[PDB]
Amino acid sequence: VIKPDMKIKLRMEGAVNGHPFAIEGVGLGKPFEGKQSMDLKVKEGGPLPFAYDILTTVFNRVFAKYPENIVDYFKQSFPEGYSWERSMNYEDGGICNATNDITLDGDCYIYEIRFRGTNFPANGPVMQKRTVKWEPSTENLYVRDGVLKGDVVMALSLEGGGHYRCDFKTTYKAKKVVQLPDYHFVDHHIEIKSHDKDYSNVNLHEHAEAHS
Amino acid sequence: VIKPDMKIKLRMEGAVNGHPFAIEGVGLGKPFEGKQSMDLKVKEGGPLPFAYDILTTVFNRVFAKYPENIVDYFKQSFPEGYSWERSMNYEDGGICNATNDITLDGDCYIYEIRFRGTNFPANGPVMQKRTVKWEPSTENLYVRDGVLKGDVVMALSLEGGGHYRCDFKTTYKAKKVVQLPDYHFVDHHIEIKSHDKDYSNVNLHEHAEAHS
Repeated sequence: VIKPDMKIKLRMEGAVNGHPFAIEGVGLGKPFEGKQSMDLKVKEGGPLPFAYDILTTVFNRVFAKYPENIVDYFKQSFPEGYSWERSMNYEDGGICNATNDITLDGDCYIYEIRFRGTNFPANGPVMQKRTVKWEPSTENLYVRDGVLKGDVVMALSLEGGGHYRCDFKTTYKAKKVVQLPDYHFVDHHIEIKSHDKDYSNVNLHEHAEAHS
Repeated sequence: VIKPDMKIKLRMEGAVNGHPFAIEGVGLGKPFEGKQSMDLKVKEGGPLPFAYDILTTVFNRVFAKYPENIVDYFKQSFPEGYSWERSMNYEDGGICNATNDITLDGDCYIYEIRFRGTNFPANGPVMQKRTVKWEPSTENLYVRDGVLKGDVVMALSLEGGGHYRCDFKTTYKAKKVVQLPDYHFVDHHIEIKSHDKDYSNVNLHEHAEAHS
């Protein structure tokens, strides 16, 4: 079912520290090349009063270059698809949780996303848009209880150097039964290439490769 | 000061779940190639009644292949050296803590190591030597408060497949003032190549490369 050039459509609904918001987005990528890009416009809750960066990792590992010798959990799950659930555990106590349900409408991936975050201090980097980018990461994927877990060490670089540590725990549930892979890694680079003054419109990229 | 072929000597003193023990070791490696190996004999507390694997990551990132474009925190710190301190946070509640003070006696690294672990359940993988190996990892190193932090997602593979998650947090303190590097990664493979029946004698390897 997977095609070399696939499309993306997505709505996210959420709220951070009590501020509700909604974001929709459109994009494209190459599942076999692990690269993807998308435009995202804030449709409600604009202007967002928190660092947009906390959102970007939520905006589909079908977009990761898997090699011949490693089992592709995600590409196997289609056309029915898969969901995932992720805790995001920033070191200043702030906590984000998010789910995405992913279905395939022909040649276009549809993401359904609920997002919610809280307990971010008012002086903190998230509440004062002092975050710059996500450093690159290496996700560690392993099987548990017949689903696939992905934990990863994440860091936001901040204004003035320095870094803001966040701990990711993801669980991926294929809707149908697919073949399960051994412990492996997925390299990530995630970038906001372009964006308008208050992040209403945002151009987001992520490049990703699997290995062992 | 660093030489292409350097030697290693080490004593570890510790105790896990109340069982005291002592281990000494001798070895060699190539600091610029990131590879190293050592023989380790249990000198006290034999036979150990817990998975030896919890120890191996404690048995010197001077042994990591750093490239030209990345600042080598560790190789800079010599001949005076550096210490490090690490929490090790196994998901079944068991907790290991360890420090190593590293000095250079001519052409031979000397490790001074205190080790201590507790709260491992009796039915658990550590207490029933059901651990097999450490999966490979990618350490994420970043500067904080003028020292160097290294956090990494770690997993033990178990008997019957499955994996046993542990969270590493390390702090590295150069004894003298050295130049500090940007956020980067260090790939690790760590293996027990050979060992006798009850791990009194153990041949330990680790291969490691830095990048960005």
